Amino acid sequence: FQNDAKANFPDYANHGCVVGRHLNFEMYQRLFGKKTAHGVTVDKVIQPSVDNFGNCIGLIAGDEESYEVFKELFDAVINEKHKGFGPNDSQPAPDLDASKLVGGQFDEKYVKSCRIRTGRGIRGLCYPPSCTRGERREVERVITTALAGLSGDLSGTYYPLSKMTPEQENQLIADHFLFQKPTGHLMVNSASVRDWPDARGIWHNNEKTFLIWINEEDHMRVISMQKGGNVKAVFERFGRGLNAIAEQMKKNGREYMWNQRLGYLCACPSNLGTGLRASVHVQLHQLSKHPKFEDIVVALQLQKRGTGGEHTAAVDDVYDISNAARLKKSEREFVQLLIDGVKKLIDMEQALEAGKSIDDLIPA
Amino acid sequence: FQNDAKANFPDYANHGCVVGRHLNFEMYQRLFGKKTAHGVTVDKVIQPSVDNFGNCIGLIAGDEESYEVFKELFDAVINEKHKGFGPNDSQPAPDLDASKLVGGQFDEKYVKSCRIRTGRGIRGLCYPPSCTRGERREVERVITTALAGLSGDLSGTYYPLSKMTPEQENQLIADHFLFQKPTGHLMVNSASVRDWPDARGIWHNNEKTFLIWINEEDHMRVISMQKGGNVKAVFERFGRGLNAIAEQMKKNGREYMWNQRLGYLCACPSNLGTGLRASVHVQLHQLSKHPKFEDIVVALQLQKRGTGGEHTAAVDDVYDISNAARLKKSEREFVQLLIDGVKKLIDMEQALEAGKSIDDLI
Repeated sequence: FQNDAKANFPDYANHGCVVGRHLNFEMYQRLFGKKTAHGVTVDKVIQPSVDNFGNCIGLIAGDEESYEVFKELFDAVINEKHKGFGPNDSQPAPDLDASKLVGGQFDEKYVKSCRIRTGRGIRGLCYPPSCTRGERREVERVITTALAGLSGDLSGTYYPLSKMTPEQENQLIADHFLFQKPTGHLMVNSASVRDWPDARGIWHNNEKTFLIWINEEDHMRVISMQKGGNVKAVFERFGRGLNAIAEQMKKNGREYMWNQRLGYLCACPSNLGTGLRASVHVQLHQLSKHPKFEDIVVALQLQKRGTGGEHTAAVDDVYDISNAARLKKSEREFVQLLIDGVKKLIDMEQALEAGKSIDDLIPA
Repeated sequence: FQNDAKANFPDYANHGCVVGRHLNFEMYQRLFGKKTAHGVTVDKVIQPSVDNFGNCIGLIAGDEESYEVFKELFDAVINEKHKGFGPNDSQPAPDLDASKLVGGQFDEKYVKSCRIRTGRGIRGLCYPPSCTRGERREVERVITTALAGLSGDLSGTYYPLSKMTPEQENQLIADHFLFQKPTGHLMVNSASVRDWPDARGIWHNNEKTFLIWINEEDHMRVISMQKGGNVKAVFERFGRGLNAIAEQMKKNGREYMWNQRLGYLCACPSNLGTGLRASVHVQLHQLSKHPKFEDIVVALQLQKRGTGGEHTAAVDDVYDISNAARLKKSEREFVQLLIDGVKKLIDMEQALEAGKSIDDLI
């Protein structure tokens, strides 16, 4: 018996995973026996790709170093997932400059709310798939004490999952601020839900416009949000908060994981670059009945779902509309892409409300 | 920040796991940073105890060496779970000699079937929580090649899960031979269902009285079964199969994980020693109405449940009765215990048939 690459090569028969279309035995052999400084192995980063037989990526970083040690695997997967982003391609520098935005205030008869979300890793520490209980507590500590140094409209409280009272959790559900133990194949099969809910928590400011999840999917999931259509205000707080949290973090010799090639690093390659999800809830009575509705959203580089997450109704024809991509444009640009797309959606809605053809508004 | 024991010591608050009751911080410090020859660590073997808050053991061996490297923790959990098995206690030598059984034919008006299960690990290869795809595949090869060398009443066929046709699948379901991806906490949280259904499979003899599961919970799960009450014949085929496969395994330089103290080793310490579960399906119409039924079964060192597995209603007053313990008695002795126990139960059943009280018998 040899416990070598041959003995260990996954059987990707009947697997619709991205990893399986790029991880041929030869690559596997090259990467087999490699380990990051935190001991992440090829087997670790590809585990999800083996367990799950359906359409998935299947690749996940155990740590920041995963992207370089298994560079050739991440690079191939990234290039498919992000529809053209090869090894020599690079993510634009981060742009959290809200003032650079054009028209970031929607008509609130149509746009009911806006949020912008991203994730951050804390450099020096393994992602959820590979982090020890100690590492994870260090993420929680770093983010939480850094948070304690925010003031003004970013003054808030930290709610540990581990000490959550039924009161507190009931309120957080009402704010739609709660996260649960993940049950998705990705997070489960990557052992990203270990020791739940030790060092997991929810922080937010008093106004309930800035929300922080620690050690759910990412070390830090940052969400800025408001009812109404002032996405520019939402982005302004977003970038102000991110930079402010970081500044506190540097008191503690800590920094977001970020490199020039991939922008902000996260465990799942899908979320690289900006990992930015800018969304609005927008009411589209007429346009959603339009035969080219789906065409329009895709053409606008947008994604669409109901108001309650995936596979939920568009209650009262209110759709959650977001940017589809995550790489290749900056954070500010993605917000602008959402602004432009959503404004067009509204232009078409109003056109139809007036009984007009939107044939000349549809993206050609 | 230091990734040391203090930073990593579990929070067992609100945890009912056996582990948390014994794995204090000092013990965790002493075990922190140690690993087995297979890279198995203390965090690994304790993982399920941390993930699961319910009442469970929460300790799982990543490999055979886990019992020696993490011995003080394992021994502690072993002592408690098995109700008095300390470090200086030793498992009886195995005994698979069915000829030494006494009255190993049950009255078939009462016993409807007999079954004897155990598990074996293939030494040199990690247990499901830590085995690599390669190790797991080697486990399958070793076992399947051994099974292929079996003949006579043990002549049989291997059905890889990976190649399972719907036709095969439904026939296996019909026979109650099939197994699926485990969804239970210990198996999921120990990472023991990785790469499913790779290197998993089901082997059974032509007469369907011998069933082997490969790489489900254990490397090899072995089940001897017959309709009727010839537990002797079931035990005879059981031990002969275990020994026969072991002999075939010498062709691959392989053997079962076993030592003098703990007997046959498997991942979950619950199943040490013999890891033997001998059981009957036995009809006890009147005794099942008796107010001491459960108390009698446990007094006989047995354990009772429905024929639908855990806490299903018993149809037609048919119960799966089996030995409760796994350590301190040899395989043969556990079958004799079952035999002695069931016979007592049938005696009580028949006393109740005749309208006699049985408090003089309980």
